[PDB]
Amino acid sequence: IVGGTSASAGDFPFIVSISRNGGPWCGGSLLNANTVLTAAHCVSGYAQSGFQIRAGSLSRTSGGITSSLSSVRVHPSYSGNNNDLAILKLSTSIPSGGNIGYARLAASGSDPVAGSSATVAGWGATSEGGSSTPVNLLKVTVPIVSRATCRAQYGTSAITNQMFCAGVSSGGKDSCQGDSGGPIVDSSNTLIGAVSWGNGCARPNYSGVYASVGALRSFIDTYA
Repeated sequence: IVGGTSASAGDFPFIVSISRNGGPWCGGSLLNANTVLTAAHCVSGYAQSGFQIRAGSLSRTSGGITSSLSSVRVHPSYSGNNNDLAILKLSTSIPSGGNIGYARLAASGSDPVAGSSATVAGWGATSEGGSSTPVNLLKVTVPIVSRATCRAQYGTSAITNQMFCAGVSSGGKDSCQGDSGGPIVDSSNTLIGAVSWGNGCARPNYSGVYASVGALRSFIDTYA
């Protein structure tokens, strides 16, 4: 996360850190006791045995509850950067209680409103090309960027209705490498997307691109 601040215990009760080959890799959201929502690009085609999920901790290396994966369901039309969602089934159930809770999803057909505030969290880089990965969770608040402005930045066909954008025109606040799959929530803490892609991190006039839960609810509901 670029230009963020440390998350407080219980900020994101549903966030999970996803390690791969024992190293930092992605973020995710706990939907219920055995299901995690992440970005398809975090898991598509990789050996599932390499992954571990950690819930109930601000730290990606210790505390909370861990689980291996039982199965992975990547959106069937995942291609390029589009439809970048995957559902993970956990071999260890994670009960709600304490600092663990399940996400509340945006409504089917909802589209985040340009200008509204959204908060993204993760354990990713704190600068584009940055080396170090935080051990403790970071968060950042950015406004939603209209799809029109976003298409202005990336191209009309690069930004689909299965994506939404967020960022500051001047840059400096964004999701970065290792934040992929993690949550983006609205002002009410409703899960509206998953960190997906962008051009570098926190660049002026290059918004962060998020997989849209509202537009992909049929996929999510089929497998949650």
